[PDB]
Amino acid sequence: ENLYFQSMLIRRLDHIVMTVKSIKDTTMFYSKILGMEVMTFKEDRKALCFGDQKFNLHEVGKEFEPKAAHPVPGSLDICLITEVPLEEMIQHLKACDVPIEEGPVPRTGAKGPIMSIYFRDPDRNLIEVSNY
Amino acid sequence: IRRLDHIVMTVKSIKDTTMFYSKILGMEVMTFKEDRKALCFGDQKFNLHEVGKEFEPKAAHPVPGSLDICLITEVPLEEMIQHLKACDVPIEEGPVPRTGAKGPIMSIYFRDPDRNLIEVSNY
Repeated sequence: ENLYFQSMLIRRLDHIVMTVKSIKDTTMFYSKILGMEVMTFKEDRKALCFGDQKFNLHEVGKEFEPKAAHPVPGSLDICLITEVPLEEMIQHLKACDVPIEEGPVPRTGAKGPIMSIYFRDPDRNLIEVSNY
Repeated sequence: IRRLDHIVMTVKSIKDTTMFYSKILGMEVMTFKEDRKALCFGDQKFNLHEVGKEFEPKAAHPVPGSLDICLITEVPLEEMIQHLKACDVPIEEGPVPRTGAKGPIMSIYFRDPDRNLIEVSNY
């Protein structure tokens, strides 16, 4: 009954907690490479904002509770949609000397087929940047 | 303009994970590329892979239980709590006031089968 109700109620990701070796290195990378906004909250916390979502950052050895059972840097494999044409994103990554691991390639998005490029962040998380 | 589309979740058992997310959060179990499985919950999804089965490109460390995520629902948190209690899913924390990307949120926390931390919230 409640299973059925939840099946028809839309849900959305608000944020994810990313565990990193260095918050300084990660904030520098996401601000320069993807234009994410570096924000400070609760006086001692950092986040990367984009659109209506964010990444909360935890630094290895400085994690806040509660957290993932296994906070591991480099365990994330995420796909970000951008309205920026993928060709312009490729030009941007080449300019910033960020190697493109794969792409442009066709992939499956949540809402249908997407075009994607892949690259690594400082912790070797896999970042997929895509267009619908 | 940038938005999260999907995340890859590494799991011990696709059967256990799909049953949990379908029952507890009403996620749709979908099959794509003949054998691949995903959990669809709105405009986003979780792609699933069993431990050691995913091919490159993948995360440097595909680890079960490494996720710590927050999902917004329009379902009142009190109704969510009653659903988890009925399904015998322990609520680790909540309802508590927390910080969302767009402002304050009300949250509950619980573990999935791989002990990922799942925060379910309301704006």
